[PDB]
Amino acid sequence: VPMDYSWARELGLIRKPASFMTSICDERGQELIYAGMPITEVFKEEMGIGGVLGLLWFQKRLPKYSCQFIEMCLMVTADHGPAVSGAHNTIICARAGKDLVSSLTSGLLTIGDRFGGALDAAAKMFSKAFDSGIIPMEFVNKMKKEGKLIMGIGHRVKSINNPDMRVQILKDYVRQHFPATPLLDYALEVEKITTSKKPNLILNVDGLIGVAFVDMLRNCGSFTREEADEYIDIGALNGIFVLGRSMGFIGHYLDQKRLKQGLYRHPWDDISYVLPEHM
Amino acid sequence: VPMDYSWARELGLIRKPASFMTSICDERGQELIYAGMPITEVFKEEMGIGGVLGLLWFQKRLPKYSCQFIEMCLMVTADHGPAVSGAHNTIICARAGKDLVSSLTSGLLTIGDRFGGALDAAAKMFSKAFDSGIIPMEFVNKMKKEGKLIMGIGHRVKSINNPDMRVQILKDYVRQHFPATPLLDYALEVEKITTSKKPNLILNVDGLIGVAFVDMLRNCGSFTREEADEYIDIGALNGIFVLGRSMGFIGHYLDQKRLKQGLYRHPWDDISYVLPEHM
Amino acid sequence: SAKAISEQTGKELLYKFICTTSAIQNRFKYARVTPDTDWARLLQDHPWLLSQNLVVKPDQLIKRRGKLGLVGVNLTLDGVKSWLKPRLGQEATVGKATGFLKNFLIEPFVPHSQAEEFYVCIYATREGDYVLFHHEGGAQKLLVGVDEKLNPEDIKKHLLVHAPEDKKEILASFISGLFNFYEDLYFTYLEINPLVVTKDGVYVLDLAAKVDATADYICKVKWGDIEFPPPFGREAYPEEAYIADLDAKSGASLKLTLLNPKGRIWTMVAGGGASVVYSDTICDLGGVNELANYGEYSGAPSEQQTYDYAKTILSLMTREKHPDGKILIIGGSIANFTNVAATFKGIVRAIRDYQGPLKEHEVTIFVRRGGPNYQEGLRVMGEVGKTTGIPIHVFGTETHMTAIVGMALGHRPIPNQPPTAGKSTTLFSRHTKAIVWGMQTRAVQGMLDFDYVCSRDEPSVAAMVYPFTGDHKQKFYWGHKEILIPVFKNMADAMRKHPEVDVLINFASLRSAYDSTMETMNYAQIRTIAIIAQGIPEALTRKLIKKADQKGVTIIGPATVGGIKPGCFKIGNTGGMLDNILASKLYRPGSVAYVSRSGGMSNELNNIISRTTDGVYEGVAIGGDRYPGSTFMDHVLRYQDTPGVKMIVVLGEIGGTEEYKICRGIKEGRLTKPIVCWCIGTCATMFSSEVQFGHAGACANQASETAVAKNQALKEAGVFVPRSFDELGEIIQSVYEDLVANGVIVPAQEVPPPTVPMDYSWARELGLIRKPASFMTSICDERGQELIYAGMPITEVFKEEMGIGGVLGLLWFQKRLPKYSCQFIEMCLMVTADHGPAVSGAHNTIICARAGKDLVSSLTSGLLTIGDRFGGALDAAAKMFSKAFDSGIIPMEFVNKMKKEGKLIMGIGHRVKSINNPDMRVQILKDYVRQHFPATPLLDYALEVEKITTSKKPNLILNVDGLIGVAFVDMLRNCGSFTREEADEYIDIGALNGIFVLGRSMGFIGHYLDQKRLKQGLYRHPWDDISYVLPEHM
Amino acid sequence: VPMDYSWARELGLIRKPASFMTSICDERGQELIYAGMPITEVFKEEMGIGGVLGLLWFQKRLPKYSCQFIEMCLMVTADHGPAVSGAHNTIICARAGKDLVSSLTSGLLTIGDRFGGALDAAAKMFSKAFDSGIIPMEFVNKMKKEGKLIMGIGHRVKSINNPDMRVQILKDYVRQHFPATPLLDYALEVEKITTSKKPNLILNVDGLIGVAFVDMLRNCGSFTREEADEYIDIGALNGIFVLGRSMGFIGHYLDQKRLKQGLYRHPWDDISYVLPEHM
Ligand SMILES: CC(C)(COP(=O)(O)OP(=O)(O)OC[C@H]1O[C@@H](n2cnc3c(N)ncnc32)[C@H](O)[C@@H]1OP(=O)(O)O)[C@@H](O)C(=O)NCCC(=O)NCCS
Ligand SMILES: Nc1ncnc2c1ncn2[C@@H]1O[C@H](COP(=O)(O)OP(=O)(O)O)[C@@H](O)[C@H]1O
Ligand SMILES: O=C(O)C[C@](O)(CC(=O)OP(=O)(O)O)C(=O)O
Repeated sequence: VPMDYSWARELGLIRKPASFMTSICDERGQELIYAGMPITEVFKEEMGIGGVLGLLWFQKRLPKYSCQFIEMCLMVTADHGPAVSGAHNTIICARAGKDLVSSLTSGLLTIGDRFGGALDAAAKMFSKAFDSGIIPMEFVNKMKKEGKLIMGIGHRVKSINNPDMRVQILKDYVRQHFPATPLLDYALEVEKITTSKKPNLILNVDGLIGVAFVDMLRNCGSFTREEADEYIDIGALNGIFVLGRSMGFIGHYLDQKRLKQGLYRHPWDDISYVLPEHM
Repeated sequence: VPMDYSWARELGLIRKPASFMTSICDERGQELIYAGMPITEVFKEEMGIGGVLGLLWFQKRLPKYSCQFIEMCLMVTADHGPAVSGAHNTIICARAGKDLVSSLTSGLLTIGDRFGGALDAAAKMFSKAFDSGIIPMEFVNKMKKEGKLIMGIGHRVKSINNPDMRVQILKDYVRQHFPATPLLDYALEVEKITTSKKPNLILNVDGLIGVAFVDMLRNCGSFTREEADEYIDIGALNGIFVLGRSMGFIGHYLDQKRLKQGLYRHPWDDISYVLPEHM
Repeated sequence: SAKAISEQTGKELLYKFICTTSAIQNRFKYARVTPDTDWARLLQDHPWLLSQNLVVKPDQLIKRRGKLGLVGVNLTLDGVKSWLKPRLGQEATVGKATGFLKNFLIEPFVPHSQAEEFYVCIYATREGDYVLFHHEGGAQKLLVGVDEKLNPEDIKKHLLVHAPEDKKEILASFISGLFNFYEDLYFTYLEINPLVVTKDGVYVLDLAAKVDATADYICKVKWGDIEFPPPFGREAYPEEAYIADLDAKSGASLKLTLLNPKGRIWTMVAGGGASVVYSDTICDLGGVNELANYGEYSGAPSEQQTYDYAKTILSLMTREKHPDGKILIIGGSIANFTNVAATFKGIVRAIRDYQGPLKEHEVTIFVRRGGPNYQEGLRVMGEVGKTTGIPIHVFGTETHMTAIVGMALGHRPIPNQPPTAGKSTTLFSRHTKAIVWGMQTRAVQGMLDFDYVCSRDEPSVAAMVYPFTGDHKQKFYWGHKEILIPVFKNMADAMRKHPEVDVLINFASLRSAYDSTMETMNYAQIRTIAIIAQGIPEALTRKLIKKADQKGVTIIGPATVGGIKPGCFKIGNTGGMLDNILASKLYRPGSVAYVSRSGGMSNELNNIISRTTDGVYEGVAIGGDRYPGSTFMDHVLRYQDTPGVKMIVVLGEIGGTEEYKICRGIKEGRLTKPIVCWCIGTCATMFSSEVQFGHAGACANQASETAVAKNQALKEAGVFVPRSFDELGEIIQSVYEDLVANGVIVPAQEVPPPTVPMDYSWARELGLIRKPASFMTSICDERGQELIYAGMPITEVFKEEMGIGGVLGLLWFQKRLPKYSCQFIEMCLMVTADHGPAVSGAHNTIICARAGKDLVSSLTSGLLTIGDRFGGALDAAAKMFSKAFDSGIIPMEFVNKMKKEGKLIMGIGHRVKSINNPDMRVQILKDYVRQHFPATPLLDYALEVEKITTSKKPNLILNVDGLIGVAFVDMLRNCGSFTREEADEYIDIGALNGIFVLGRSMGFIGHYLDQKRLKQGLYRHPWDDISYVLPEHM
Repeated sequence: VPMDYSWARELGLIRKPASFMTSICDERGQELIYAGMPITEVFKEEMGIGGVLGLLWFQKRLPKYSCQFIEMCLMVTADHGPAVSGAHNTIICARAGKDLVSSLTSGLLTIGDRFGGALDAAAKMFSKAFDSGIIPMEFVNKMKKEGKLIMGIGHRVKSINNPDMRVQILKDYVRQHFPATPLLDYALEVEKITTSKKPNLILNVDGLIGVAFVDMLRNCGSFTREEADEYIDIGALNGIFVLGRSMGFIGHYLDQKRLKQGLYRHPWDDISYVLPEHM
């Protein structure tokens, strides 16, 4: 009979290439390991959910202000009511008798470019202007002549002398605890220009978290500049919204099971049927 | 220096257990093989989409009426307008700028028990009643005493002397072409009982496809009795609706990209906020 | 708005920015003297004080200072010290106004003669800038055109005919340099008198100047923080500058000017021409000295902007107490687009914030207002009267406009019952199509509601142009039928697909309406342009006027609402909602055509002509700017050459000599129809010093430009002029009752219009219909002033230092959990965060990330594996141990029970770790639960089950799936927040399914981001790992 | 007491905007209508799954050659074995005990960039070469200088005197039945060039379905040239692969429930752990 593969590999007669690479977690040992740090030492130095998010997503032990800023961003992105396009889809799928995972996902896949995309779009827009060095007035003028609105600028109701309180909570944390916020100071000079046009055009919570996550990356001492640019490129700020808004989507799933809401069918009077005549 | 795994596997020194089994498709050769039948002979024998559905899902060369009945089921389940719970979620995800796969899926995941579940529920309910030997009057009286509505019985608009045409199209094909329909005759005798209560309580397209697919499985000669009963349990009529309704959900995606509809936010006056006082 | 700058501010702008090949002399040799300065600072900052003689002048915008004895010529520094002691800080009178002398300027003496003094003046007119010159300073005139330059060769031929031969080359290079300084820094006036040019160079001795203050967005870096002083006689107040700070940061207008801060009559009037009419009526009724402020708010300000404007007024009128009480006039005409509901909701919020001192000062509030959503505005303005005890008298459209002035001042009683109640002549026709520039959907729907009620065949708007979105179609209404109007990114696409369009309605901003109007005059189909924006600079408007004269394009505006032709066409928001179109009967023509400066008083002119006359034929609001695109005679000549008009109504203003062209057009026989006119701004001759009203052109530069002199001059011209605005409708009617008596006007039979259905939002807001809400929610509220998580606001979430587990208790359980319950939840999300890539869900996320999919698709592809076999033992161990514990069976009889049923205990049994080799995630969490939880009865049950299964195999310990499961039940059952029937529901509906999914999503996103870092290619499973067992030929 | 919304909307007292717009299906009448065709005449005219697939997706009556070509595309893209990245994920999710919808979806969401994205990419690439009119030799050399491989060219085993038989089946249908194939003849002239480099560089089934669906769109007479260009842009060939491969993914789900396969855990020696040291 032929030799077992596990016996041949253990005593080194053969070698087979590993088809997968991983870096975030080691679990074939005596202890679970998050990016080199064991699960017991994760809890002894009291790094939180934002602390293990720096281990799993960046393989870096972030400073305690960078951990606590990440947690602070997950509570402001946690929910924004049932009217948004993702929390709508979770409610429709929860009311159709589906499980938690199907209902979460059905609204979680609405996150993308138009819903939940302004978080990553404001980071990429402001970092492109700050690195390719132009003054904030030349950036506002550049966006206007190519017909692009600035992402992360503009709130529907909360304008000025009436500030968005999620923005003032997070901006107060960034000013005291972060050592240097160059892109935040750039983006706060951009809204000084756009609030001279309309009072509404302030930094969103989408545009605040976007430009302060970049300042958390390239000004905390853990990341090199090409590493901190890589995470904005591959979408680490997409995952901040997705992990944040998943908490309110699961809370939206569990809410429709409380209330025992039946199956939803959209009314025919809210739909405009413009079908072809016979084609 | 260690030996290759591929060299040791090809000329027979080592053995390694295969961790997967498949039986629907063989592609590691000169021709694509669908369940033992090559892709050239699939097209020479003029079996269609319902003919390859019998190969990929059941591994059987079904008769030409069974292949064509499957194709008729996929066209009546193809779409039922945008007001249903899945076509709603596809439209919301298409209007949120997502791709085809994300938009299809977000409404495809609503299919389950309340939306799209009456295909498999009316099959299992009527099969359980027919195999238990109870007459159609004793089945109607049984479900009344358990507080259960008969799945696949009932329509809200088209009742009697006013038939559902999708039901009458498919019942006509089943009457001429199927060699024996014992469960359809059972389900058409339950309909003669429930239509003496309300005119509305007729066989759905959900409930005629369910009982004629069971009659297609166990009375076409390809399947044994325990083998046809396995497909109803593992969810072959779930896949008939899901493959059928994917045809209209992609058309609902391509419609909202054609019409260039923007992002949907649900109106606040249609939502009833019943939040706690300060908890 | 031309605002006069000081002599110091103009000289420092000249010395920094002039470009002269001759050297300007005494550059920056100015020293500012205030009565609160230190002379040691001046002698250190500027060292030229001792070295030469000095002259001193008050920098208070005083003209003719040398003839009032306010210029001390050829004074040494010690003579300057003695000069200002009887002058600095006390009173003087210049004409009528009288004020303090608190700003003086030191500049060196210049030795010159009367052959050395010159005079250069550059001022802006409509047709260009006149450059003046005179040789005996102490006159040549040259018009430089709108897009024309001033060359030095042109100065020598015209301006310099009497200048001496050796001084021509030094003036013509200064005047050329002075003129480009005027154009680049946006001046509207620049006088240098005298200008001294000796052999040493050019000495600028005095400087009077005005700049176009609406050009601050252009000249922000050249002007700097430029300060516009108030005129001599009035002081500068920090509440005035607060409101001027709000005006410059939106398209809405917010003006405030304190005339007498101890005055008892305060006005908060909407509109810059409506507030002039209210100030005319107050000053007519003997309330000149008691009128406390001029101010207006217009251009549809928001609720927050109107709150900030109101709380400034209410804080200003509640400083000191008046014995007779105080009067607050919250007036205004019928608004066109200013939302009266949101406007008055900002005012009543300021009254509720100031109801304390408003009772002390005996403030009686009189309200008259019409407009969009005004019934909601007048409702909430009457509720705040009774709940705060302030006597608030609320009126509306049925009341005349300035009736609340007579009721407040005590001239007429308050009725108790009507509270709570080559230009072309034909610009517009029933076939007129228009293109709207911008997302003004309520404006476009208002035109479309106008057209259906006017029985038009097709809508007015053909296309919409918005450069910040792609080409699409937007759904509108044709009555009760929905239509689609195309939206275009480019103007050229709209003009090409729609050649039937001859009107552009330009809703671009003040910094976009110049380029959007230059771009649309490249298209020869557009014969009429309406510019809505207020705040375009006067130099940029005159280039629009210049090209409109060349292209033969009528321009209505800027700073206008547009105009309305009943039966044919309306521009944008003119006439307001359809409530006012039907009330003023603007769906069919009448015989009166009106032209008017202001657009909110046109909606009052719609109302006055409707109730006294068979209606309006065509009304045009030409805008409040200094240089409108079309004047009165651009429209009065059209109305004279129109057979449908039988009489004309003009509503002028103060400033400009436009209404004198109407006087000349009558004497030459060109205008023959009866004309009724009234120029508003009669109050401005009763004030001490000059006041700048809300409109950019409402400034009487001469004695003829006053509205008192213009109303007098139209009376000998045969124009029917009332004594005031409150008798304008009496004389519109009286001319009408003559034109019907002589048979000139035959009123047509009244035909009912095609009524539209009511809006749903309008019917829902005031409660005529009910519609059931098809959704319920409990976790989050976002249509408030603040985001709310289950009754708790977002600031109190962060104030009370609850974490991610704290908001998870709010979003999922709607409960304020204790701090150990919030922290145990976070620990469960940290141990379930990841368990390597070998598990089924982390596999699927890696395969989907290696296929090049996004974060959301890759996370989801592995998230959908969570279920029963992967990640299901968390909820399955909780339901199974709770069912055993609630059934009363002991832990031995539960181990025996599931042995007989062929069931392994969920949450018992770990592959490698055992008793005496403990799972560390279990030991971390069990130590938190034992020290912090009050009681753990199911954990003590599940650890007695574990004592039995570890006596079978040492391997069979509690998992982290079965520890979190039995301790989350103890978290729900024993934290005190939950009842048992409610805590059992959460386990039933799957709260521990969400704990695993939210925890493991953190490691699945980490598995997505890891495969993008490593740049792993597409995965394709080996064929030798798959055992193909396909049928033989079936 | 306020009037009903449904009553006031019925007698025309109020108006409310329809927030949705649809064109593909009308369920609210006496018969189900697929883009102007009732469900009865769909079955009278013997238009098949591909016939209703032109109704739901394009709102057009395609000719019977365009309907039957569309069906043959769904038959050849139906499955390609279990080892591809989507059929893997469906098998892992089916072995983890999940339902049909979740298992289909977990492998369906792999489709779009590197798995199954070459179908829409070969259409867009060859159309852009054909429209911006350059000869096939100047297209092969243009992609070489840009460092881009031609999408839809190249098979791992198949080549001349040994063709891909799915390609040969579909090419004979397009040659016999289509009236004009301008882009297929272009892509078969690009194929003559790349086969002179390596014999394996032939037209894929991803490449011939891509260029003959464009030839079906812009040469069947139903479509305007701007209409046919929009369907390629909004992803009509993304939906052809996804609706096709869903037959094999549901067949892969039903196969692992038949075989009763247990939960899959990947081997640890096929994964290469490259975690940081203690970061
Ligand atoms: C002119 C008017 C119609 C439109 O003004 P508006 O809504 O303030 O202006 P817009 O919406 O165009 O936006 C203002 C600026 O915000 C910019 N903006 C908007 N959203 C933005 C975003 N997210 N990011 C960046 N910039 C943004 C716009 O691009 C615009 O640019 P621009 O001013 O440089 O062109 C309105 O201002 C108005 O009512 N004016 C007064 C009308 C009036 O009084 N006329 C006489 C009445 S009788
Ligand atoms: N910087 C200066 N040096 C010398 N004389 C000056 C200076 N400024 C003004 N004067 C004198 O002031 C007189 C004119 O008064 P002026 O200031 O022009 O009155 P106004 O208030 O109308 O400007 C001139 O005769 C001139 O001699
Ligand atoms: O509310 C009003 O009376 C006028 C106004 O708010 C703004 C306006 O037009 O200013 P003006 O008339 O002074 O030129 C309006 O919306 O019409």
